[PDB]
Amino acid sequence: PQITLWKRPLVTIRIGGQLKEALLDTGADDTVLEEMNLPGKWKPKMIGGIGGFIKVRQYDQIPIEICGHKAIGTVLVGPTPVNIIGRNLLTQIGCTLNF
Amino acid sequence: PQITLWKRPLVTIRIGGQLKEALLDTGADDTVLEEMNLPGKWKPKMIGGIGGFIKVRQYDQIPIEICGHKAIGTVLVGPTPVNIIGRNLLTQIGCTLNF
Ligand SMILES: COc1ccc(S(=O)(=O)N(CC(C)C)C[C@@H](O)[C@H](Cc2ccccc2)NC(=O)c2cccc(O)c2)cc1
Repeated sequence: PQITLWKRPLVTIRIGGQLKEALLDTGADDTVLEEMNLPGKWKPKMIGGIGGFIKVRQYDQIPIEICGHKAIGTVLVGPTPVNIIGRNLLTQIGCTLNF
Repeated sequence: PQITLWKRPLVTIRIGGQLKEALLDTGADDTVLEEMNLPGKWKPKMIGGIGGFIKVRQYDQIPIEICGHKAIGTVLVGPTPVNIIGRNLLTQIGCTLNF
């Protein structure tokens, strides 16, 4: 598909038995999801943006379905105001910018 | 161009005869540049990102040539971690996400 940018590029993602709306975000190196109690090992991390840093938990090799496309990789979980699909997963679903 | 996402989508912009590097950022509503001088009137504004809220200076109707494509619109100047081109100008240059 082609997604124009008149509005926020929100799409449906699935992680386990949670469907969420998330931004397809070319400005995000990593994928950042709102607080959720995922199973498995994790490591603490700090990530920064406008307004400063937040603390997140880094979970590796997490399968995520994005608009019906399968992805698997690192997801950061913490008190983000919005679910963010970053480049690590955008590449896996074949996403490009075009103009 | 078609821009893949294995690397940050950084592009050269021309703003006021100055060349800068900026990140094409679909997760940003607004275009936010690091501290710089721009001519004309501006308005104080606040914007929120992943880490909280910041104060910026809002300049309206500013020309920017983004990777060879002309835009004229609102530019926010303030303590963003990197220069970002947001949807307000990505739309002007006909940028879409495709997968
Ligand atoms: C290392 O991985 C990451 C590091 C940083 C980020 S990031 O989120 O700070 N961030 C990194 C960049 C700032 C370099 C990604 C952005 O697209 C961010 C996404 C967004 C949207 C709404 C609310 C919060 C955040 N947008 C914004 O900050 C934003 C949102 C709305 C209006 C506005 O003026 C700016 C993401 C991933």
